[PDB]
Amino acid sequence: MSLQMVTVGHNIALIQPGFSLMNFDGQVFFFGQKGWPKRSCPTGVFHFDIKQNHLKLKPAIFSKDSCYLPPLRYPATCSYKKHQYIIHGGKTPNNELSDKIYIMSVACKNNKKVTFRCTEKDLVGDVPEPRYGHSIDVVYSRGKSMGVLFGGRSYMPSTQRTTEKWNSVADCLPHVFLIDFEFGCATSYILPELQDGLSFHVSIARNDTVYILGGHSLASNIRPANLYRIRVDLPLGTPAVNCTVLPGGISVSSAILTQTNNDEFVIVGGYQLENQKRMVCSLVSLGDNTIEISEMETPDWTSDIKHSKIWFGSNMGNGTIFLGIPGDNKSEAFYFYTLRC
DNA sequence: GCCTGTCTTACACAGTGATACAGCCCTTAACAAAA
Repeated sequence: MSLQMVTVGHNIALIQPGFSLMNFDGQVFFFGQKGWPKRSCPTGVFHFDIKQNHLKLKPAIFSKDSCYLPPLRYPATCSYKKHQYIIHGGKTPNNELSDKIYIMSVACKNNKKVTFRCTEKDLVGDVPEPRYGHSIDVVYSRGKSMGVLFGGRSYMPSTQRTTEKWNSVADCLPHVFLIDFEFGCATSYILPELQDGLSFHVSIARNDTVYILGGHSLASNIRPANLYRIRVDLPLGTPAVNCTVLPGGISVSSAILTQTNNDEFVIVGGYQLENQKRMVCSLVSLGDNTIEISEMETPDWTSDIKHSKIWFGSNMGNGTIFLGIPGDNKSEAFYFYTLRC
């Protein structure tokens, strides 16, 4: 794992905590810019290309049949296999939470210049309340595909919300949501094993299962060291969901996850306590019914990283993470690194 | 047939202690109006 500093072009201000990166056919893209999109890039979607440790953000265009989704911070994202990206929830530049779900796909790649399709999917049934900091992944069971959504935070319900605490947030009830994108429907499942709310956790999806790692629970103000396996079977039109607690769970919120090889993932970064950062790294190796979490060699962090109180980042896709920390003195607002695996 | 920060001074005015100017109630006698 080699750490490398990155320089940024004129529009560095766009990058903020809560941003996301999506990878299409090796090409990386950036979404969730700070502020509302400007004339320079009306979509809020950017080619995110790092050449010789220099990062350029170049505006990307939408197809004629696209939505223009608002920039979203801490939305739930996953990748769907004809490869597309699912974005659900998040905070908008006006601090509202969206209940909408957007789908990003490549509409046209002409002479290495990508046009995107952003389509909004209506959701009916048990729609999950607007959220941020929650997970969504795709499971495959019995030749059928289903979305699994869990966790996050939201504002108080319209009945109890008051202007003195107008921005107060609470964890959502820990109901797993099965989401059929084909029909646009959502079903909620209460499980006894998920008693507490959880947000900013990590989710790993393999076949018919999603594992839930770390995260932070507001009510207890704990980052629990639990690992949850959630299995989904889809026999015809009657889905079934079952959860199992598995000991050996890491305790981490806001960690970043990257795939280094099939059935092996690396977990880097995050927070172990409010004032402490998780400097260690984990390797997760997947079996068809087993999951293994092993400590790995901690990278050669610089002193700036070691002493930073906050860091934020995203997975670039090619086993490489894009990281960031703030700096004061004279000078830059943010300093960015790329950690390879 | 551009966008959009950064940079640079123009510009007005704030607000200092000093200073110039106007307005203050009188000061001589006498009538006298209200009470």
